Amino acid sequence: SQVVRIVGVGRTGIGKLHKSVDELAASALKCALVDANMKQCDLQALIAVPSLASPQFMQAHHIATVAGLFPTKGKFIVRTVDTGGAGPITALGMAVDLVRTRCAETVAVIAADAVLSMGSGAFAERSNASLRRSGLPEPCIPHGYDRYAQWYMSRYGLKREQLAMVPVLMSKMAERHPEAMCQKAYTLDEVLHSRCVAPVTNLLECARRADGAVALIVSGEAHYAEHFAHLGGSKPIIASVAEASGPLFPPGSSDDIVPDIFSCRHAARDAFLSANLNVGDIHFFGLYDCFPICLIQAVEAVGLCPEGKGGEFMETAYNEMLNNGGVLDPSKFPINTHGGLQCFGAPWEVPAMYNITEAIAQLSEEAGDRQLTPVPKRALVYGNGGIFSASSVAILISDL
Amino acid sequence: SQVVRIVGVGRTGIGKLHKSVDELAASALKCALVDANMKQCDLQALIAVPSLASPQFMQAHHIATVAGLFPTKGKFIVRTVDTGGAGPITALGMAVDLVRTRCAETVAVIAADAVLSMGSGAFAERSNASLRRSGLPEPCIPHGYDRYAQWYMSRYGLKREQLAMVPVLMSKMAERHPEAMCQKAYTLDEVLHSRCVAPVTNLLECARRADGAVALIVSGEAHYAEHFAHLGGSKPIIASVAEASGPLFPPGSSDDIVPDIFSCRHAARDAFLSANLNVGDIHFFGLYDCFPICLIQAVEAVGLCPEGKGGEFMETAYNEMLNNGGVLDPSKFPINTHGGLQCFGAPWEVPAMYNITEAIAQLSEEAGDRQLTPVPKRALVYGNGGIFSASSVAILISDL
Repeated sequence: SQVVRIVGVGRTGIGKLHKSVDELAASALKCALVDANMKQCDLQALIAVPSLASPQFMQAHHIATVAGLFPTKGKFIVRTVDTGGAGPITALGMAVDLVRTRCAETVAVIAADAVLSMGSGAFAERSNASLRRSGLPEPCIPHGYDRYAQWYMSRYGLKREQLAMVPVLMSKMAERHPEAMCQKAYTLDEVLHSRCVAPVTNLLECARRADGAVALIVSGEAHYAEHFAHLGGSKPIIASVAEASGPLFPPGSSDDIVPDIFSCRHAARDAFLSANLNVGDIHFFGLYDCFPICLIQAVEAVGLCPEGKGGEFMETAYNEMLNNGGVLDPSKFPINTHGGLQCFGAPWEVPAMYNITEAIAQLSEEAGDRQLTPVPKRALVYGNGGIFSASSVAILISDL
Repeated sequence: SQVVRIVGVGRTGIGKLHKSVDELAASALKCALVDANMKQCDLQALIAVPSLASPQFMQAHHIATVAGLFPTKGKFIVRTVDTGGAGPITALGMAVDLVRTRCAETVAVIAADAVLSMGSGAFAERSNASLRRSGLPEPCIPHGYDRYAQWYMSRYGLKREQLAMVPVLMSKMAERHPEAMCQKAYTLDEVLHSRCVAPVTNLLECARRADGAVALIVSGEAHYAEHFAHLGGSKPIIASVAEASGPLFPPGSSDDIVPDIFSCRHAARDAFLSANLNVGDIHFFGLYDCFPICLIQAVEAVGLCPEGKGGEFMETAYNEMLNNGGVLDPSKFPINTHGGLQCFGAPWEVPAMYNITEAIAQLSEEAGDRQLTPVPKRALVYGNGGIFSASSVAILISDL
């Protein structure tokens, strides 16, 4: 059809589950079909993303085979896409494509990994290998992000302490979510005295490795109601999805870096246009946050504050918090009320899915102690890949 | 940008090339760009497929980074897709989609691998790994198709020598191609005397490991004419693209195998229906042929002979060859005039690219000693990944 909604959501718990990637992927898919009032047979496509713990040739085909989705009710398109942490939204965009071009009317999007159970040595070897030719000291991704952090300090006047604040705010958010890995909030000093991983990035500022899988069912507005029917927020309209890209790793000069290297605003800029919406009208933001500089660059890009003022955005919330509890009220910082990759958890390419599930929870008034009030009608979700290498942004709204 | 063409084509040599996968991709992309009278700056997207020799997280981003596609001028979306050997055709559709929604005005599609320079030991392990949990005896990939072959032999009455006839015919096409790995034709008796690999699979019935890369530039017709202007066949219109899929490996019973598994039929009908053409408008077929059972299944699925009679299709074509030389006349067998994966060469996920490049040569009356006369106006190309797991079909036309 033309209007396409997220019609089902299924996920496993997050943490150390001691289960294989195929085991996790299958469970998330069985939950999502139950949540959508569907059977396997009612699905006509699947897009999935690669797993770091269990790398696999034709992963979506491998997952779809092992989960027993075959034989199928006719044609059945299967695809695997790799854009790193931007993946789940990229695939959500393709899912809309398949429904719009009528190659399939319902699409499942799956992300699954087990990078916590894999062990610190294995995760390090595999994640660091992925960045060959970067010239990045180990750990490569944190040092890769570490470099952009350091470059930001000198061009825009960002403060080191503004970095360390990013995990403070996410921790405040995490403790109202029972499933989040971080259940005890951090202090700004706790973060700074944490074991140094890269020069301006400490341990508590790194994404929180976790196992987990999430599945989404995507369907056409018209198609779904006649066979399986606020199912606005609860089964939101995907208004738009858009992408943009950049280098897989930063330049080796520490400078020569330029504002167009960062790729998030153009993805966001495009998603608004397809949706006929804009930023002041978005009141829940799910923003990728693998390291402090990643979340900082993001709030600029979707349009919550001007370029360069991203460190300032966090502090006013951190200050607004300190002289108020410190209770971080969602409604003044309606951003990553789940804790993000910092404090909810980060299964490699999976965790952008958690921005989507938290968008639906806020939109469906299912956010508990974390509920944004008044309830937002529209949400923005963001996934980022590599080291600012892939950006894809979606717009989810309850009502048209 | 309504009529969409392959605006550039570049490829490296094939063989044992003593080159990295990134050198090949970069060399082919610069060739494809020279071919279009374009520079790096004119690209607005990049799509690639994974490499077995140099497996890489976010493979396409890695290529564009190392090859220096960054920093970029205006919008440059990058994605990696894995549908196995179906990838280049899967990717061609994404490229066309990207052109229609104006998410990018010019697209590079890149496939590069080096499974020959990588060594025979490594090729066996990594390819065997791909079918983990299948239960297929090693080597796994040959053993899997082999199973469908006996199912063909036992369901449709297919015979051993009719399978073995495929590489004879492919050797004949290959000997007229200056680049093909195989430079001297086989006898049907030598293929049958070839080293037994699986029950119905001999050494000469297997794809010929090779290094190589091919790049395509896809753009809108007017756009190419309005910004960069045989300008038909040499830069053909992509008339249609479609896909369908199946299991990554067989159930392992031969009695669980059913005609409804195969997806080439589903892919072909949609490519036909979407182009508003049918088999009669096509006079060249580039058909993925990793093993005889694939080419046999393909010609039936596309409609060159009834279901089950694909081995008979080969026998009647091989017989006529003998009754002319034995000279294989193209017009009696307008299929894989370059030699295919059997005898031209097969760099893992790349060789569907060779079906397209041989289609362009045929369409442009530049196929030399293999040239079909009268010049074909339309071709159908087909790629396969895994074990009848992915089907991708395209249709290219010279002028509308």
